[PDB]
Amino acid sequence: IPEYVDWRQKGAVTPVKNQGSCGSCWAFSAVVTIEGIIKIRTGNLNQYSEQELLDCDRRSYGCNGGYPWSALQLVAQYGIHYRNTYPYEGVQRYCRSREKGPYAAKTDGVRQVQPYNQGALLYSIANQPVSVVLQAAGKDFQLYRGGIFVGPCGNKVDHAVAAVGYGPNYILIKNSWGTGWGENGYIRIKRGTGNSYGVCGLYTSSFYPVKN
Repeated sequence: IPEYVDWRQKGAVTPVKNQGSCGSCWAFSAVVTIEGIIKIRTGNLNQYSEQELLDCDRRSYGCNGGYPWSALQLVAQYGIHYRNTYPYEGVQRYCRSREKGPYAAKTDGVRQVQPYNQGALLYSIANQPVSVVLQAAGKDFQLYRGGIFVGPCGNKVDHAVAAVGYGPNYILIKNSWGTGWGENGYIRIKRGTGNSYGVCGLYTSSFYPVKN
């Protein structure tokens, strides 16, 4: 369980993206999750469509609300297309999955990490990236243009992102905003403080598919 875990230089995460004026956090976080695992075994890095997840997942409320843990489940159940055969537009619409044709990616299950346990988060993040939530409605996290976020912030979780590494002290997160935020679309939050919930409630509820 290395002292350092970066999947970027591991060839697991692709360039950064933006959800835009679309409250669709959840589908983006997922595509990165599934994505990671998909490349971890096969040795093939891919960019899947979040747009599809939006238009297809009726359980989620597309362009403004969702469950990073429906998306995944969805995929495993059905599947998910490339981000070319289903590029992101930013507006929820009619499911094209079927109309689009044969799927391209399809997992083999979804599991959740025991909330409120850093030790647990890491491990999984060590075996493969994960979808995690937190407080973004933040007025500080909103302004982050590079650094180690300690706060201030709260325990009112409401935005989903992704963890793509950690250090002895900083946890790495991929944001669904442009590369005109944090440190090039990236933000480092601090771990090991005692805060069980985890600063910004980053330890509330996390997840991930399964792959054979």
